[PDB]
Amino acid sequence: MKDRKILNEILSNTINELNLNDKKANIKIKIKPLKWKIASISLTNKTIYINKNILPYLSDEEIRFILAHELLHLKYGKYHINEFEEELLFLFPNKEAILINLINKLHQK
Amino acid sequence: KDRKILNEILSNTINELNLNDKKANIKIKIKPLKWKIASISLTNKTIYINKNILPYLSDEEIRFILAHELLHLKYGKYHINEFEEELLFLFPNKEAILINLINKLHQK
Ligand SMILES: [Cl-]
Ligand SMILES: [Zn+2]
Ligand SMILES: [Zn+2]
Repeated sequence: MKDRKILNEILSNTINELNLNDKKANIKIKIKPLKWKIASISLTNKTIYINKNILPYLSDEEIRFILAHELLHLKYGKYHINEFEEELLFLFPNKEAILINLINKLHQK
Repeated sequence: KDRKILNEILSNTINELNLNDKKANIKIKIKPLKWKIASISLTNKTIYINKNILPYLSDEEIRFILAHELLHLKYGKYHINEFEEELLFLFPNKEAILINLINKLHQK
């Protein structure tokens, strides 16, 4: 139902808003069923995999947040440093009070 | 309870969503569904809920899952704008609900 064309548009808009440099900007997105993960990234395949099973629950704004969180790890590394938090709060201002709980709950065991 | 509480939550969500029109036709089945949470057969008015994750669902999580499925009876199989708005009105926190549920199920 949720086509790869809107998904690719959301990814491209989030990369642009985050001003990801040339190599960090070379990322694909693909729909694949996952194992209790909203999203994951294959750093070698240079692909963000969004879970096919939970994709019907996701609004465009929810996808944008999930992709921004993942994309910001490409830019800043594996930790939620101050610059990570600031950039995510700039893209999502009305999420100040829930931001850290959400990003912490997006990491696997 | 457990199966009784699910039936109570289904009946309360149908009423809340104003889908009282042929509530008796709305059925729910517990079946193992791999890594899916739920599905709905619109032609048979049957909701399928994953047996594997059902023990770990809170009343609020069940309510959200069932409301999502029941909204397909009202708007059709596509998540049109009205679907999204209604679900966001009932669950202003639906983004956190889903993220905390997936995290909980992964840990479990
Ligand atoms: Cl089925
Ligand atoms: Zn749906
Ligand atoms: Zn993170």
